[PDB]
Amino acid sequence: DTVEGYTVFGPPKPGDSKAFLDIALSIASQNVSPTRVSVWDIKIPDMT
Repeated sequence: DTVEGYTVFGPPKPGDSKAFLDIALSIASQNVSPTRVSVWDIKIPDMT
């Protein structure tokens, strides 16, 4: 430890949210985001 073990970096403090990264990565799922109709194609409703 005296040579190899010791490092300046320490464990994260509470509220760091680094502690929740790699729990973030497990949940991480890619999004499809399917193609939508263009706003130009959509006809704006009439309220008269």
